[PDB]
Amino acid sequence: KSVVARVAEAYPEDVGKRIVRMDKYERAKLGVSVGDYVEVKKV
Amino acid sequence: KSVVARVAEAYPEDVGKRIVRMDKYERAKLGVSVGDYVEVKKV
Repeated sequence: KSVVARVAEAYPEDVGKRIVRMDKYERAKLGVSVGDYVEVKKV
Repeated sequence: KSVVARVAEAYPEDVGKRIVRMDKYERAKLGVSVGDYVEVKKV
């Protein structure tokens, strides 16, 4: 399973926290939950 | 090139826009810019 998404700038208070904000639609495609780890690659 | 990140919930106004908010540190590991497309997989 994978999903493609468009990169957008982080929220300032998120900078340096190694998170990726993804909504429930992208998470459902992946079968991931908030707090899970994902691998991100360039397309 | 790839990078691992922890999934976090989207900003409400981002819901349904197929974006992933990633900061300049994660983008630099990937060599991506804002507006580029990435593939996300579960770890």
